[PDB]
Amino acid sequence: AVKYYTLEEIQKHNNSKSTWLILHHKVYDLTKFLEEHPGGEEVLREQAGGDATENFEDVGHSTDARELSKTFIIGELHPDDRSKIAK
Ligand code: HEM
Repeated sequence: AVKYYTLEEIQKHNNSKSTWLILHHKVYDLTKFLEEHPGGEEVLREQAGGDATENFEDVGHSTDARELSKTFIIGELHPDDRSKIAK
């Protein structure tokens, strides 16, 4: 069974103590990845707590980066919150 989180829940994880973001409806805990990310901490920091899909896609990310992202998945956006934000 898939763990869901709402937007309101995710929105709280917006700082160094706990940073989550959403990509393509998956929820990622990037708390430790922030200082590993090749693209730096501040671009993650600026989108913390919400959907970052467009920005992730707009800047481009390798296949290797997309495979790496799977390692930080902690759950999925609640179905009733999908109409807000795009997959
Ligand atoms: C869990 C999610 C993420 C993973 C694993 C990840 C991983 C990476 C990796 C491995 C690179 C090096 C280049 C590449 O392989 O394409 C990269 C570069 C970059 N990332 Fe991410 N990234 C993530 C999320 C994001 C997000 C959400 C943003 C923007 C808000 C972002 C912005 C950038 C930028 C600006 C670069 C530099 C592009 C370049 O090399 O020219 N990344 N990322």
